[PDB]
Amino acid sequence: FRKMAFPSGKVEGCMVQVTCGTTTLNGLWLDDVVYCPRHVICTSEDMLNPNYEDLLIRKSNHNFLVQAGNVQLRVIGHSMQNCVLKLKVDTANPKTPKYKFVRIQPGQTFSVLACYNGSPSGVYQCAMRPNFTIKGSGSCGSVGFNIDYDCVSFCYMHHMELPTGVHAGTDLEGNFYGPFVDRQTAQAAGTDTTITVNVLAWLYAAVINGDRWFLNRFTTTLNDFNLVAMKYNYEPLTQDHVDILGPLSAQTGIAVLDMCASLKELLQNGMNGRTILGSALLEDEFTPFDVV
Amino acid sequence: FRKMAFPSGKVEGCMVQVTCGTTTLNGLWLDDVVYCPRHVICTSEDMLNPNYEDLLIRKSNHNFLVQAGNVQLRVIGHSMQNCVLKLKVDTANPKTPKYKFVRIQPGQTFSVLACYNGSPSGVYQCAMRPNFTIKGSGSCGSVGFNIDYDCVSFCYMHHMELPTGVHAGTDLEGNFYGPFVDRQTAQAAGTDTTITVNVLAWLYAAVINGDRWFLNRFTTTLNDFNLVAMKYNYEPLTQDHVDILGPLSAQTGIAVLDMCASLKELLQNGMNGRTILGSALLEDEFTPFDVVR
Repeated sequence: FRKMAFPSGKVEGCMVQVTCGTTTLNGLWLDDVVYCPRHVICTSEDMLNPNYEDLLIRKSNHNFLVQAGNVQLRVIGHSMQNCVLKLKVDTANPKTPKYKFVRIQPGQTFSVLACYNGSPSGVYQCAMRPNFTIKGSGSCGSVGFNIDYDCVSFCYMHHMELPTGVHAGTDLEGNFYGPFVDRQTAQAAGTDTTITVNVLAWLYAAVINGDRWFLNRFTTTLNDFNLVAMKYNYEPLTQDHVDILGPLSAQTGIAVLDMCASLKELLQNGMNGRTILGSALLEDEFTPFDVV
Repeated sequence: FRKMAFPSGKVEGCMVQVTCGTTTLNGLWLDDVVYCPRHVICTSEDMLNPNYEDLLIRKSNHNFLVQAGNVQLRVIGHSMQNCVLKLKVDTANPKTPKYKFVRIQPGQTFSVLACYNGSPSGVYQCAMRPNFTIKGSGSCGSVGFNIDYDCVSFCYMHHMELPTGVHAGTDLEGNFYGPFVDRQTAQAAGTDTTITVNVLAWLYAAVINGDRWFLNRFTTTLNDFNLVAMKYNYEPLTQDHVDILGPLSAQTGIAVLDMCASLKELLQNGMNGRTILGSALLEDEFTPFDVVR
C-alpha cells in the first residue's frame, strides 16, 4: 500500500522563478498572473520586522524578474493578497490547467511539487498536520495540490521552514495555515497529534486487503475511546469522523466503534511483532477518501 | 527526509491505452512506437500456456486499438521483442521527451507512474527489491523511470501481479527482472532481503543532517558485519558497496566499517522509541547516489 502523489505534469507547466533583489524563489504562473510569497520583496534586514504595505509601494515593476525556463516574462503590475504577491505579466501561460484555489483542513492530504528556483525537482504526498505544519523536504513558493478529473485544486504554497525542520505556508489566497507569520521571529510548531480518522481509514485498508488479525470481538464508546486517544496523543474522534468512515464500515462489515476498539487495543499492547500492510507503525497520512 | 518521486509530466505525455480484443492496458508512446506488455494479445485462458508467436501471427495491425487521449492512433506495423509488443504507429508522439532505455539492478530506485487504461492516476517512488519484485500499488504497462537533466531513463514496465501482492515486470527491451514469466504459473517471489548499502547511505544522510545518537565506539570487519547482518535477512555488503559509500565516509569523517558497527547495534537494539530522518524504521529505498543529492 504505497502513498501516491498525483501526477504532477499539470503543475510543472506553471512553475516559474521570481527574483527581487538578491532573493530568488518559486512562483506559480496561471494565465497572466504569477503568484509567490510576498517575502520575496524582503531583504534579510527587512525580514526581522517588515512593513509589507510600505516595502511594496517603494517597489516598481522593474524590480521583479520573472523567468519561465528560457523566456523572461515582463511584469506589468503588482499587488498583494494577504501573504501572497500577485505579479501581472504580459503573457498568459498557455499551459494553464483548469484550476481552483481551495483551503484544506488539518488531516487532509495533498501532493507537493518541490521546486528550486522555478525548476521542479520532485513530487511527494503529504498530510497537513493537526498543528498546521508539513513534515516535508530554495523551495519557497512551491505549491501543494489535489487533482479531480482535469481540475487542479491548489491548496498550499510554501513560505517558511520552522526550527524543528517542518514547513509552514499559506493557501493560494495568502492565508496562513497555523499561527505563523512571514517574519524572522521566534516561532515553533505546537505539539503535534496523530490524525485518528486517518489511522482508522488505514486500518480499513488493511481489512480490505487480507489482514484481519487486529480485529477483535469488542466495541467501545465514542467517549471511552477519546479518553484513550487523548492519553496517547491522538486527535479526538467526532461523530462526523464516524460518518466519513461509514462507506468503509458498510464495505468491510466492521463498524467504526468496532475498529475503534481494535485501535485502542493496538495503542495499549502494540503489534507483538505483527505487521499491518507491511508496516509496524500506525499510518495517519491516508484519508478515508484516499483509501476509497 | 521524504522519499520523493520524479516530476511525472514528461512521462504523462507518453501514456496511451492499448486494446486488443477484450483486453485494455497501458502503452508507452515514444516517437512512432507504442510499447506495451505482449500479454495484451492473451485471453484469460491463454495465460495458462500462451504461445505468443502463434497468438501474434494471427493478428493484423487493425486488431490493435491505440488511444492517446481523444485521438485514435493508426497502427501500421507490429513486432515482439522478448515480452514487449512494439506497435509502429503512423504519428510520432509530439510530446516525446529526451529518453533512453536502461536496465537497473536490485537496490536501484525509480519512480512509477501508475496508470489505468492510458490515464495516469498516481506517481510513487520505488526500489527494485533484491528478489526482483516491486512492492508497488489495471496497472499493466505502467512504467518506471528516472529523470536526469531532462532525459527520461525508462527502466521498468509492469506485467504481472505475484500472489503475495508484489509486482513483476520487464525492462523496455522486454526482458523480465528476475526469474518471472508472462504466464499464469505458480511463480512466487523469493524471500526478500533488506538493501544493506541503502540503509548505510541513509545513516550517512542522518549524520550529515546532524543526527548521531546511533553511533558507537566499535568497528567491525567486513566479514563479521556480513555474518551478523545476514542473520537479520540483510543483503551482504560487498567491497563495491564499501567503495560506493566512500564519498559519504569522507564527508562525515565516519569510516564505512564504523557505520557498519552502528548498523549491527541498531539491529540488535532497535530504535528504543527514537527516530532517524524521521523515522521509525531502518529505511532501505534511498541509494548512495540519492543521498548525495
